[PDB]
Amino acid sequence: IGFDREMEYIKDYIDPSGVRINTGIKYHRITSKSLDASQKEYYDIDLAMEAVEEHARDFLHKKESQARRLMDIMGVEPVIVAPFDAELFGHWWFEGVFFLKRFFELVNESKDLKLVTASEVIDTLEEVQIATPADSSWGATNDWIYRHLHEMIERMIDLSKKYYNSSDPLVERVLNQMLRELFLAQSSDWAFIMTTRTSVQYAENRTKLHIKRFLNLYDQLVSGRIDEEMLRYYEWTDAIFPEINFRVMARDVI
Amino acid sequence: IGFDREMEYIKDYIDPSGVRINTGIKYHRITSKSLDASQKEYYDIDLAMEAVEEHARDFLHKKESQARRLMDIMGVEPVIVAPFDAELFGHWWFEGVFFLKRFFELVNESKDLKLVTASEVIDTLEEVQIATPADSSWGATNDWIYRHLHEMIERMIDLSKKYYNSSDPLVERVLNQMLRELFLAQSSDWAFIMTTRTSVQYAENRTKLHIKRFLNLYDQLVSGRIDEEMLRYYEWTDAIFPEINFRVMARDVI
Repeated sequence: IGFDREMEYIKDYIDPSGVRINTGIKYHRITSKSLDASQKEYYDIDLAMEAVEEHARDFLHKKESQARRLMDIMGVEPVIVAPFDAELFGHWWFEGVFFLKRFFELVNESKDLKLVTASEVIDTLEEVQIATPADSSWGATNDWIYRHLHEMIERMIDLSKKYYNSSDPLVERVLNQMLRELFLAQSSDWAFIMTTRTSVQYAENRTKLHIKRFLNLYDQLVSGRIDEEMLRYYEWTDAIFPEINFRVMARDVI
Repeated sequence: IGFDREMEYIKDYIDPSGVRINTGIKYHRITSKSLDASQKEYYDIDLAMEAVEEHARDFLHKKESQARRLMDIMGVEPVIVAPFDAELFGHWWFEGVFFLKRFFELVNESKDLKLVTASEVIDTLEEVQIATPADSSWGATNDWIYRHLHEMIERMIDLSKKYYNSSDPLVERVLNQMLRELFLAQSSDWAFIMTTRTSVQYAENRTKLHIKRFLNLYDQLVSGRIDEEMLRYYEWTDAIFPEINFRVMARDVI
């Protein structure tokens, strides 16, 4: 309705800038494969529930079928690992948690299938093979950012060792915020993100912002001119791990 | 040299971003009307001084000539008012203050001419006509900014009258920063500026930044939820008139 409702009606639920955005109250169903979004029909939550009921039994029958085939080929119970982005359930797909609930209840009734958590399985399994996993990920210039990351990590390590035994709580606050800044600049989100309406823009702006904040602190530290008001500004805006200790960076490796 | 000197040489005198900027040390003279800037010859400060000596006598002779003509037509001493942007002397034109100094010394020797300040003239003049000046300036959409300015001024006046007699020093701090924000958004600089390498970009970004800060404070005030940490942030970054008093906005007009 933030795109549909009249501007005077909708003004103080969109952006203070006056730009149209999503409100969270939405009235249409997907309707069809049409590219003409104006032809979309109104949402009926009862039909939507009928869809989840069908889909949840589709998925159930697929997992039972897969289980039985695997038991017969394996001779032990398969553990079927199925990870999803959380926001896929309820956010991208409004009915997702409803689906999750129906699928759980169905699996609960199933004679072919059990829901397990991952810690239940490590606590229960007696035969498990030993193996070493290959380099991998679940995977999908611009190198001013990289040489800066390189120098920040290298510098962060130096200073954490250099001030390992310091008891100066100002230097410590500074080093602690440097690490936060460094970590904040490392967010994968800012790099090859899972940003919805993100666009490589707020993102590389994020990265550089944290790089710059880190270099500011580095400069004040290295030269005696710690600027306490700026540091407090940084502590406030970039407040992530209050309990952090820069000394994590001075530990051995290998 | 920030554009000419080799990158490894010049790195920590340009932008921390690595982008080439002006350093303030410059070796070429204008040389000619050529569009080919690479053909520029090296600066010789002695020839440059010879130029100021010539120019300063040109200008002197022009003002003496103008004075004599005016005295003869007027029957009283002319006051020749010549205003310039300060940065034109020494910044745009490196030799400008040298020119200013030579012109003063020449006027000092001149038998046709006297340097005056403006307060000397108002303190000295006996005949002065009475007149009313016409609307004028020394002059040279995008209206989201305007309706926001309109509402900010209107709101600022309301609240200054509403809290005229308040003794709450938090409300006062808030109202005082609102006025700063409002004034900061009014800078002509951000509107039809005298921005050198400014570009309508940092500028309208400036304006909107102050508009937004003002609206944030307005919202906290109007609803009981003054946010003291944000207010202190604003007091710190936008620190312009520490002694201001929002009550200036509650005075009568007309």
